[PDB]
Amino acid sequence: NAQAEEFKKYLETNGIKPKQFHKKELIFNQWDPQEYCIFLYDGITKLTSISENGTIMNLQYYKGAFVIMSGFIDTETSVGYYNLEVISEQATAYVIKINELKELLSKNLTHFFYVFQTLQKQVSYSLAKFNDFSINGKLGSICGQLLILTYVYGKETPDGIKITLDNLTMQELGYSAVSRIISKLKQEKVIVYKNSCFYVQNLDYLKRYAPKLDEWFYLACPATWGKLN
Amino acid sequence: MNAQAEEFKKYLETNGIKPKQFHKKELIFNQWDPQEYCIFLYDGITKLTSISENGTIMNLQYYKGAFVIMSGFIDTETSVGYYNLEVISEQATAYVIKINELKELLSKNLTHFFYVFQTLQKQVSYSLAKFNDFSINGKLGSICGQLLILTYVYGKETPDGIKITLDNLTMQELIAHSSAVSRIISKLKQEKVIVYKNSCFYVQNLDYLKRYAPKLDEWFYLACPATWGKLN
Ligand SMILES: CC(C)C[C@H](N)C(=O)O
Ligand code: NA
Ligand code: NA
Repeated sequence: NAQAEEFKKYLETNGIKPKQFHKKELIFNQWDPQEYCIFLYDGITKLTSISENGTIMNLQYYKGAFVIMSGFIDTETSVGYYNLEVISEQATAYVIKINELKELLSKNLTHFFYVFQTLQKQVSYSLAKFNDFSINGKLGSICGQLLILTYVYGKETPDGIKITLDNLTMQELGYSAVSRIISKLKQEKVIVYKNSCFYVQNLDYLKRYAPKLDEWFYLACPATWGKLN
Repeated sequence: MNAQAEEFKKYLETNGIKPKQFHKKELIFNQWDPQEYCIFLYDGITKLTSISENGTIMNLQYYKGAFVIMSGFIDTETSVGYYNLEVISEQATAYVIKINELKELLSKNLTHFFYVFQTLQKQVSYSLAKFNDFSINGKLGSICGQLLILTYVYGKETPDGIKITLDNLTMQELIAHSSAVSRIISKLKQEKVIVYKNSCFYVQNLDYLKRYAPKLDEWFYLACPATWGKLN
């Protein structure tokens, strides 16, 4: 994105430098009282919450470029006890103390608005996920996930749309009640695991069962969406 | 009341924006309008709705004033989704600003920029907590969480329990008339978590709602700690 690149320059102009993280690192954690604004520039992360019994809930995935804020901008207090875990081999992020961010955003409105619109993409993202699940249940949820991977990481090959992610990342994304749906799907030539890649062969099936996430992607990432429509 | 929201209302009126009044079943904005708007919902209760190919109304999200609902992206001014905003309280008051103008107004005053920004932050965290509670407890979590936020916002401690100070019409409305949801609500009533008495509804087992909607309880504690404190 051009808006993302301009934001990166703005931060670096103000002496905020990128930090590199490796897989399994927490860019921020649920036990830290200081809250941060993360500009994830490159890599893939997941937002998790861990309960007192140790169970890890995967709430949301983010890939660069995107913005994730762990505290409220006005109060600087937590928005939820969440971690941001790196699941790609490496990730690059700019890590800004929440108070420090208020100062710099105030001197510039173009860059405020890039972060503002990122929140809007998350709200409508979450609502679309809910809408698709209400209509088509878990199949809808899973189709949406496959759909976004095709749009974001898909590559046209004679064998189909190759999901161009390191194999380790594919495992991190979930690849007994879930097991059966992916089985029916390959059983129906929607996906296949060949040449150590991942291929979608009926993209229309995914659109059918994830219509509102497809619309979300059309409305929020039209340029990406257009690659496969 | 809500001090940060009252200042926003004054800031809008200082810039010449008048409030409009709406009545139940009206759409403040709709999914077919090419122009997108910023809604500052000042008073009343609303729901965000969509329509599928076959004409079924889907209830996606509820909002109550004071709050901000934006139908288009602030930068591109294009739709964030094919949504309608339907009034479900008897009446509602909202300020309706075209999206292109909101950008000017927030740029000239950063206190009020932050008020709208943090409304979005509350939406994001609310949805993640709703998702988390559904993941753990399914649809029971979603309903317990909905009743929990109603209790915190409209509840008043009484000897008969926490009275919900909302008209019974509005309160039954709040997939419409889903068989699955009706049975969950009536089970809570059967177990005396929420009861009908003397024309009002009283939550008598607040702990039960908190147990099954733990992440929305934390969300409310983090987002409105003073209101959370009143009933804890
Ligand atoms: C989405 C929620 C944060 C909004 C809330 N229901 C309100 O109107 O206050
Ligand atoms: Na933190
Ligand atoms: Na519209």
